[PDB]
Amino acid sequence: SLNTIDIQGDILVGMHKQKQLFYFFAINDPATFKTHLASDIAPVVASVTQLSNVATQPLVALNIAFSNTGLLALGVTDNLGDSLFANGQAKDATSFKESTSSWVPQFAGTGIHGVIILASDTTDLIDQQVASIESTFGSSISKLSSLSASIRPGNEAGHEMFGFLDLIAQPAINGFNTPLPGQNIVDAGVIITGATNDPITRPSWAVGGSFLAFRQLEQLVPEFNKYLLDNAPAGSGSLQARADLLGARMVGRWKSGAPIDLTPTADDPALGADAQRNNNFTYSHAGFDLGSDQSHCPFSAHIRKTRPRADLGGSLTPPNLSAGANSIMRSGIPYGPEVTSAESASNTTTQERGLAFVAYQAQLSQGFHFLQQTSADNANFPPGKTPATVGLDPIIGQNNGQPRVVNGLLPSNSSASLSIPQFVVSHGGEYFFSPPISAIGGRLSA
Ligand code: HEM
Repeated sequence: SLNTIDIQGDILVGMHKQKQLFYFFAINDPATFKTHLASDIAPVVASVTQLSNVATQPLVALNIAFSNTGLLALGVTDNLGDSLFANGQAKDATSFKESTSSWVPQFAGTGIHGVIILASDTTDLIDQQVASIESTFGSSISKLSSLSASIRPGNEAGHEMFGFLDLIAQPAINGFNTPLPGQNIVDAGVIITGATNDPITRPSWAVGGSFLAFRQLEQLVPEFNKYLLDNAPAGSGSLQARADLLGARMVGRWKSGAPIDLTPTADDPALGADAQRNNNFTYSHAGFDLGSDQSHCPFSAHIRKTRPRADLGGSLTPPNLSAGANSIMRSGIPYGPEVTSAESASNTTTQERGLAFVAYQAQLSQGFHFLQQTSADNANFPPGKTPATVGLDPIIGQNNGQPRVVNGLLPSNSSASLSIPQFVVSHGGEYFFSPPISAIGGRLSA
């Protein structure tokens, strides 16, 4: 059975707070650090059970995860069963056709030992917790870098910086979640190390944890907006409506959350808002060839790249259950200032904003790394299409800084190709292990 009292809350349900801070640290003195890990951190680590009850939301929700070098620092030399985690994300950068030369320097190495995720409805409360941690740990912990993040304001709450409603679609864990129409249903061990049908043997103390892939992804919002206007397909509606259609073709959903597969020519804001309906699709349509039909949703659309559904086989009617092992739980949150008037007017980014991307999975090679390398960056994925060259994911696909060729986006002609500049720019990140809560004051403090 899944022991959710022992699982850190961000993994399965998110922090449920307006503000987050990602505090990236080194461990200078493992003896003193361990003492305070047990006494000061472990008691305030928020569990899935705690965060799932409206009566037990803490003022500051706190989670903590460790990199490979952070575990080594703590004298933990165990094999957690994940080569990508052990090697660190910087060594993995080439797999995604990017260079660490573009990264925040602190990420371009393995000096980061962990991340504390602090979440609260105000930054003042976060800052107070940080001050407390720095006081009680002294120099045994040291801040290397940090990133502040926030839910976006007003009617954009829950939307990412490009304006799209986010975190709609997640895997349902069999026995834990009540599945929604269309939602994939997966074994707990796809997300939680050592849980049901995780095929990789783990250290005993690590059962109930998950690997956290962190990415600092800058978004070029004015540039994206202008691109859509400049490349809007011809049609009867306003120019902006036609630009909106192109954006929806790139993401696979309208900004409202309505999936284009179910409403291919216009938004349906009521559909987007309804969790019982907004995921109820497989990409299959009777009387259309799945291998060639891009009239409902392009093969290159972001969500189709990241959850192929019927493109990888399985049921043509909902729920499609394909590629469960390639599922990730997402807890990303936007960062940076809102787009200013001047930036919008000049169509030019002058301040850094984007997504503090957080993905959880039990195997990095099957989750984040797979989705980036085998799908988003792969012009021939999904397989079996006609024509075969799908092109890259227009949102996250990478090709060493060059414009991405993306096919199928234009409804009038599925063979029409666009060469699209990057609108998402990686500043790097790291792979961490979020341990079960018992390990925090247990093995890791021993
Ligand atoms: C700044 C970068 C990104 C932006 C703006 C973005 C935006 C979005 C949006 C708007 C959706 C639709 C909402 C939803 O279906 O929940 C979505 C879905 C999703 N994204 Fe991204 N995303 C980004 C990065 C990534 C990365 C790096 C990955 C993985 C390598 C990823 C994986 C997914 C997955 C798995 C889904 C759900 C697919 C499904 O289950 O149908 N995203 N994203």
